[PDB]
Amino acid sequence: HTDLSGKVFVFPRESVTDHVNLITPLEKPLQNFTLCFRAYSDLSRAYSLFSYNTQGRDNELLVYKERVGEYSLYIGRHKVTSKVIEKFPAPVHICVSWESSSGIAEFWINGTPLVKKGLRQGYFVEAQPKIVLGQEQDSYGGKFDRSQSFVGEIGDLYMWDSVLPPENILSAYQGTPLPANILDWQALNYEIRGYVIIKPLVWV
Amino acid sequence: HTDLSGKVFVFPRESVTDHVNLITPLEKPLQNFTLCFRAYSDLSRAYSLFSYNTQGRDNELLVYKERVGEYSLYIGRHKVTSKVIEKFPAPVHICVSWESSSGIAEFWINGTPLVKKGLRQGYFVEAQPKIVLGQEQDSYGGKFDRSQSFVGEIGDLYMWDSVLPPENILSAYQGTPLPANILDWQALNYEIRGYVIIKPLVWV
Amino acid sequence: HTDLSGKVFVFPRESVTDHVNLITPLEKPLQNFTLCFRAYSDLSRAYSLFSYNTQGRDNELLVYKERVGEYSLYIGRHKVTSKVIEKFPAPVHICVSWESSSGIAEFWINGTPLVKKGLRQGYFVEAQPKIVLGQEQDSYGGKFDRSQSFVGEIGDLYMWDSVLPPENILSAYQGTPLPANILDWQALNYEIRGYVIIKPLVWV
Amino acid sequence: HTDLSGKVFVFPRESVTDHVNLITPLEKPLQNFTLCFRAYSDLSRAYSLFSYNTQGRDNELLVYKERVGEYSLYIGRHKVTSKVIEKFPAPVHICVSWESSSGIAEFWINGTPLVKKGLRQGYFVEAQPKIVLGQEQDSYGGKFDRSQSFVGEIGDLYMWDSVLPPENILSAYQGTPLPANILDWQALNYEIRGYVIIKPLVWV
Amino acid sequence: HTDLSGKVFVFPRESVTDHVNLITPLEKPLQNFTLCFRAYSDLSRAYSLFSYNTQGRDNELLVYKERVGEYSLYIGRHKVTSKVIEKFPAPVHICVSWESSSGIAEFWINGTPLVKKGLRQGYFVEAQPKIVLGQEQDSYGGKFDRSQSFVGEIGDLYMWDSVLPPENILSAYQGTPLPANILDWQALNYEIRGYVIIKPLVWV
Ligand SMILES: [Ca+2]
Ligand SMILES: [Ca+2]
Ligand SMILES: [Ca+2]
Ligand SMILES: [Ca+2]
Ligand SMILES: [Ca+2]
Ligand SMILES: [Ca+2]
Ligand SMILES: [Ca+2]
Ligand SMILES: [Ca+2]
Ligand SMILES: [Ca+2]
Ligand SMILES: [Ca+2]
Repeated sequence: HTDLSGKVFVFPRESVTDHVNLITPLEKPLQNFTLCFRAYSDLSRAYSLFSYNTQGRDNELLVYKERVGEYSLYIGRHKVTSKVIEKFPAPVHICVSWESSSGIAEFWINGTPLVKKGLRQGYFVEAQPKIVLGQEQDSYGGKFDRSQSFVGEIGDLYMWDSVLPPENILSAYQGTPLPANILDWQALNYEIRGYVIIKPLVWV
Repeated sequence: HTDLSGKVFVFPRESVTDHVNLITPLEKPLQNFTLCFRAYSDLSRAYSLFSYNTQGRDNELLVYKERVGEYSLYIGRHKVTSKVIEKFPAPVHICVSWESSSGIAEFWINGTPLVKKGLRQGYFVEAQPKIVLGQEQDSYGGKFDRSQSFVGEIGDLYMWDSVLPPENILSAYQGTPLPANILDWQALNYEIRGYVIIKPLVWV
Repeated sequence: HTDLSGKVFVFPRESVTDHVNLITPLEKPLQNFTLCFRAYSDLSRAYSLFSYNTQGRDNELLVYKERVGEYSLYIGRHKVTSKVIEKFPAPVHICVSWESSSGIAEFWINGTPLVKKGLRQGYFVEAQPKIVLGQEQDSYGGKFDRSQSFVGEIGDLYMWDSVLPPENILSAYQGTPLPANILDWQALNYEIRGYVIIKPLVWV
Repeated sequence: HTDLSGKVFVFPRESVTDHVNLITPLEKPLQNFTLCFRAYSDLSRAYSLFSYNTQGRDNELLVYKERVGEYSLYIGRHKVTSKVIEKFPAPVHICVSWESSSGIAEFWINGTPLVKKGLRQGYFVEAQPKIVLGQEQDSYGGKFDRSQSFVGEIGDLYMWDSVLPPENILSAYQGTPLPANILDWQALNYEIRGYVIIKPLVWV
Repeated sequence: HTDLSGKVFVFPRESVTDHVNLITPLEKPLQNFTLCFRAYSDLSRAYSLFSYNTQGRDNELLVYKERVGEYSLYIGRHKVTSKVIEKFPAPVHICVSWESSSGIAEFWINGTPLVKKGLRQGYFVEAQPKIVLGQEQDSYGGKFDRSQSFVGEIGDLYMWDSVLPPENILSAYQGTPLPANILDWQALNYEIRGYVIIKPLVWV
């Protein structure tokens, strides 16, 4: 695993091939989680930010930007969306969390909580996933779609198997996240497939 | 007598079912009142904020958001509307007061007074009401309407039987409201029906 | 007379009836005046702010709002209009002076001078007026029109029989005006007709 | 030879008659010049700011406002235009210099240089002009067009027979211009024709 | 061999004729480079900023403005585009760098990094070029197109054969660039063709 501190992955072009696989030893179904990352894209169409599919299950966990000012979260093929005021183009810091017990999804955009939404109360996002950055999956590992691909830069990705309270979200936003135990930018196991480059993070 | 301070009700989805009943043994008609609460919603359509119906009387006392920037208050099926410059989406603090002798209705949005309007001078809003949050009543406890439903977060809801002066409006807005006698967020009696969750107030 | 310091007239609804008659023993024709007052309305339509008619003369002195950012002044049925940048809805402090010898009308809106316009050079606005607030006269004391009626709040109304220099405009603006001889909010003689209420001025 | 220090001219209404003739014993052709003045108008339509015609030559030197954010300069009937961000309505300080040898025209708006443009390299602006304020000339001293009329206030008009450095533009803008030798607000020879008043300058 | 510190090239008119040839004795092909300059123009149409052509190859290296907020880079006839929030009209400081090994193109507008794009990885941009300012070349030295001409001012043009780190971009934006070895505004070799004047830089 690699230390990607002060670095980002830049997907420099639109394609249906370019993507990087994120590898975690996830054995037990997710009950809770929080996923934070930074992104910088000047795409005005919709795209996938983070895809997570399991054997025979599409959009098990998907974080999707519909358009400017609105973000969607998919849990077990059901989705929820929340709006926010934001500049275009501009770098963005995103956290989203979800708990199975209340069904509540929480988005934070640049430190700022959006309205809470709920979906899939009492569900478990299954284990042994295929997580990819740069493309939206429609099979376990594949069936990409050029019109949902992400082109730009992603950095500082962390994923925890708990719902973080606001002070921890805020730490991540401001550059000091707690060590994450599902995905950690500072000890990341990834595969680059296609044309993606690691360049220093110069937009924060 | 449940102390909900630091907490909100979240209506996580749209429906004609989810709602909470606020219970108060109000037996004597209202001549004067002030009602304050916070809300957080990214609905663009019209929605009911606070629905107070009595036996055989619709919209006995209703706070309604028409659209961004525009609030309505119904007293005894009569309605007055006032505008304010507003950001969307954004959390809001709302007080409204009414007094029978003058008929004057006073809106205070995030500490700013809207233009006074007047209605129902000399009228007394009936007692023994059925107060619902999340849905808009068209009967005495029911006849809900999906497109007037409220999905978002409501907290810090206080109802007094007098018209509060500006400094007490400001105190409520600031987070130190005077104890209330009709409805008090710190000693509230309610019933949750459907899918509504109590979460901490993270957006203030 | 009555001291209205710290109070405002609330015209709480649209009507063809509610209005207030300002009384001044004005016996000499006016060659110079300035008129200052504060107003708070969320009306989008055109409205009359201050209507001054004499025997056989309509619109002898009319201060009229065409639309947001557009104020008009009528002198002996003649009219000029001047534009300002302004927010809607917002409280506004207005002064306007008019000089017979030059014909020049000055508007000051929240302390800012508008572009000077000119009308009726050498005219004298006739005495013994009927002055009304809340409605636009078409006769000597009446002939109101619902669609030019004022809904909202007026206060801190003063009228001088001279043209005030800028510094006396700013004083009025910041809350310490020169005692007026034609109309003074702190020594006012008025009749309320219809639904109009007096309330503390909570928005300045 | 009137000191108009602290005064402006105010064209209080739209007409085809009102104007001021500016008088100068300009008996040799211009190779370079700088023209500065302040203006306050709420006209949305196009309008002449400064009209300089010679015998048999229309639009010899004309400073024309096309619309908000767009100023034009005519030199010997050739036109050039530069844009700027500006508020409306609002007072503006304007300065335009032209240089025969290069053809370079520079606009400064409220101290801000616009993009330089070029016209009529090698040309000399003919002497013995008629210069009018308030109308646009199509003939030597006349043929005005009401839809090009200036309604508003002008003052602090100075004209030099050299191109001023930015230092001296900044100084003019700040209220201390260099003594001018074609046209000088503090030693101005003019004829008022029609309805134009002189009033103190209250908006800078 | 001229030192243009505090000076600028102004293209005052639209045409298909006026341009400046920059001469650089570039013998090797380029793998890395950085090109910075300031430009001030109020064209709303597309225009070429910097045109670099070689024997038989169109758009070997072209910086092109598509419309307000949109900048294009051509390397060997492939093209990438990146967007920024931008005021119009207003001066701008542009840097762009490109790296063969990764294909990564970096735009920096007013010291702010745009989203990275990638093109032509493994490619070497050809030497012995013909570089022109004001026009967009379509042959080696010529075939100019009036609707891509640049009319405005360009100054402080530096070209390095390395990829500058953000520190050196900023110091170049802030008025103290590193000495440049492919093009250097302080030791520039150029030819003027047509109407293009040299004047002091006043908009910085
Ligand atoms: Ca999918
Ligand atoms: Ca798909
Ligand atoms: Ca109802
Ligand atoms: Ca209903
Ligand atoms: Ca009338
Ligand atoms: Ca009328
Ligand atoms: Ca003409
Ligand atoms: Ca004309
Ligand atoms: Ca080309
Ligand atoms: Ca071309």
